Amino acid sequence: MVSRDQAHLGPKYVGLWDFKSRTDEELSFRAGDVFHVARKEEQWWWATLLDEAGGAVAQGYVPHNYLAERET
Repeated sequence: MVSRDQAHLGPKYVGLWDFKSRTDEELSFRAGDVFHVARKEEQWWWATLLDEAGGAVAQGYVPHNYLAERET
């Protein structure tokens, strides 16, 4: 989805290595899915797995070493 207006920065993120967890510390989703960061910490990064419609679904936090940003 191309964005004509760029008033708010914050592209989608992808990179779960097809890892499915059950705890909150980890995200229960596979790679290929796009997500956005809810909180940026110096230690760990917060991510939220949203459905194809964009509605939030999964919640958790993981290091950038796991998921990589996907600039437009």
